[PDB]
Amino acid sequence: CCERVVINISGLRFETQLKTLAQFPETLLGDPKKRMRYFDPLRNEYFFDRNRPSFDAILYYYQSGGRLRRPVNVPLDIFSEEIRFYELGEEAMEMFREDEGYIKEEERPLPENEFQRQVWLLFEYPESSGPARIIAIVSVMVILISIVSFCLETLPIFRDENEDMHGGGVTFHTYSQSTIGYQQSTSFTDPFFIVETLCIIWFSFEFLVRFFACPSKAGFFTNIMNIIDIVAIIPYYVTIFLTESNKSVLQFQNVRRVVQIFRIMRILRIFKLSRHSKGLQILGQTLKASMRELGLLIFFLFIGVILFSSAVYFAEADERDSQFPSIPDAFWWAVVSMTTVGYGDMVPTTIGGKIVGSLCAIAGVLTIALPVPVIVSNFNYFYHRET
Amino acid sequence: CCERVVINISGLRFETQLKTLAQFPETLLGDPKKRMRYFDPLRNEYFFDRNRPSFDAILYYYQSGGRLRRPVNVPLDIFSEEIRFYELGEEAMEMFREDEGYIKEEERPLPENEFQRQVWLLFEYPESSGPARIIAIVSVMVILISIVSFCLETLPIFRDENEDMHGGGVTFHTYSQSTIGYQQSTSFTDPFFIVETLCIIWFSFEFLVRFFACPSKAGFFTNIMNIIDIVAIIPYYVTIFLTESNKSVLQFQNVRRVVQIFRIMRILRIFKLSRHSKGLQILGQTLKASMRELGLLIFFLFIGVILFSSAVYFAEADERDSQFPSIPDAFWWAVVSMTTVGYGDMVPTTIGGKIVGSLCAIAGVLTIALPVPVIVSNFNYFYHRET
Repeated sequence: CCERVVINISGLRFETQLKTLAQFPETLLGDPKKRMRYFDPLRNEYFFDRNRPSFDAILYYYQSGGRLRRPVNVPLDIFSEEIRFYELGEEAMEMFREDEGYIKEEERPLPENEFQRQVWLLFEYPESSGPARIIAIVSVMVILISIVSFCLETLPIFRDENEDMHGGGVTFHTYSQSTIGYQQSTSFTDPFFIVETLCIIWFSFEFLVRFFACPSKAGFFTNIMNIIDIVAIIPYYVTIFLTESNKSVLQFQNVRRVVQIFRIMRILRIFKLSRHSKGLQILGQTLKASMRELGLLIFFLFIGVILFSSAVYFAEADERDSQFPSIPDAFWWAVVSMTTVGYGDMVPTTIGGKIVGSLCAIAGVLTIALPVPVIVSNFNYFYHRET
Repeated sequence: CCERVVINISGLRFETQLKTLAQFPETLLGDPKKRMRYFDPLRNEYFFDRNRPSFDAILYYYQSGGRLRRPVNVPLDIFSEEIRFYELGEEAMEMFREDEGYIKEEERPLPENEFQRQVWLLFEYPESSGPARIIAIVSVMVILISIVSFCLETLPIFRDENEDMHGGGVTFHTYSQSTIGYQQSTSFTDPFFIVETLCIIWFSFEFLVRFFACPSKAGFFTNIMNIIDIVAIIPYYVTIFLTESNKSVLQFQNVRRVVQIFRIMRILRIFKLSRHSKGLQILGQTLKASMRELGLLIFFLFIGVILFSSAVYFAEADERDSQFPSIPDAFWWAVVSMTTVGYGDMVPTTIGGKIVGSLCAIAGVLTIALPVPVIVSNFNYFYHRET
């Protein structure tokens, strides 16, 4: 109880009470059978020829009762080899790394089929083999092929080479060539409509095979990089069900631009690269670690837009020739001028509207730049977090 | 082994076993004949009246077995004079500076001719003499003279004062005055064609003399600042061989704009200043230390371009009067608006196309600024790395 224990770490003395070290009986300093081999009987002390600045954090682990932390001048490779010597446990080591942030609990469980397991690693880890890389090399090239095929449909070398090459009317079958961007047929004479179709065969045979061989079946749809897989393949099928099921009149009066919405939503197939790029996931995590502080930006900009769109609207009010007809006209202008893009479509003209307009140039710097280095410090942190 | 050795560094006492210090027998603490003169027999210790915080890193060099590192509070001038006292070797000093980054292995071997050596330093080091500066003073001025001569060819005080001063047709001899920018002749009445020719005589007599006096002959073309030398002088010769060898008809149908490509590639003669500016090489190294992290920028922008070019194309779709004819038209617009240059050539007009268009102004800040301070921290690091 009152017995004081002198621990000598390479010439540095650390006297402690015996009931402090005996608080933790399974460590090297808590078990008397373990620390028996370090006792110097001529000096009545425990001599450890070990690192010197590491032990003040090891000593205060016992005094505070379990609160250890790394000293500022002791690196992570030196100090982690001291926790393993002093035997502070597998339990107080995990509390140490989480404070540190060296928290990598990734353990890929296989599907357990032993070929359902074996084929799973062929489609989850490119690093297992040469051909494991090849699928990743394929599927990265796959997405690009769809994109160029998607973008070229819009080109007026080819959308002017449509079924309505002159553009006079609108047919129910020409709705696909003008608002779905390809001509669906069992003959499939549309070349892009083939090339569009080819990639979807790859994506499902990625996905469905990845669905049947997943270990976790229920939490499959909480993983975000599986959601993008699903949203990719759908407007393909929405294209076909409009063609296959519908043999009727007056469908455009129900939903026609709703179809044109879907022709956009194809565009988020580009996010499928997230499974392959390490760097794109770091953006995916930086935003995941900034969803409140990003909201500082938008809300500070929403303040900035309204305050100056109005204030320029009334200094540009008394014109018959004003470039600013309303205030939600001037929401376009403010974001052209707080973000300092600056177009020239509409610019203030009056003497007051310039004085208002010039404050808004400064204030957009003072609105973007407040929560930007909040973000970029996270991104820099999440980038090198692999090291 | 069991024996303990007390080392006293200006009143601070470090105790270590004798078999720890005897692990490294050629140092001052490992050789008993060297440390004999520091022994205090009345206290049974080795007394060193030396720096106090330096020795904890010197002591842990012996305990860890060769892992030394500088303490955070001990400067580089103080701590490097302690490694020389404690005699940790020429071998563990080099491992120290590389961790430190004080790695300057530059040793210019001469060409060994003793005048082939001596003239080599006249064209590799401006600091050997006054005239050694003068060649650098000349050649820096040389490059500028070529550039002004290159730019003034394009001027419509002079390209409108061409052989086709009215511009009616195209001759085989007037192709040089209109697509090579000078009139080649043995008379050489074109003044620029002289001035162009004059600089190339300097560049080769730089380069070829630098080629014959190089010590390293095989690795001459791995050094990047020799490649720029080569690519400079070539379209000069491509000009002449087109004039000298060709006496025939119908050569423009084979390659004519390929000649016009070459008239550009003259422009990278400006990189020849890299041999002279210290600062331009720091750019050359910062990019050399960022070729993956720069690829974070382009790939994050390539994502940003495609996503918003499409999303504005469909919100600006249902106009007959739309400024956005296709999506690869709108790649031009996105980079005008993610980089916040902002031109006015084409701007969205619809209510949806502005709401799409205004997100892309914010998101270009959130795409450039993520890997920019990655780069600029390197450039700041490589700038002061000379100190």
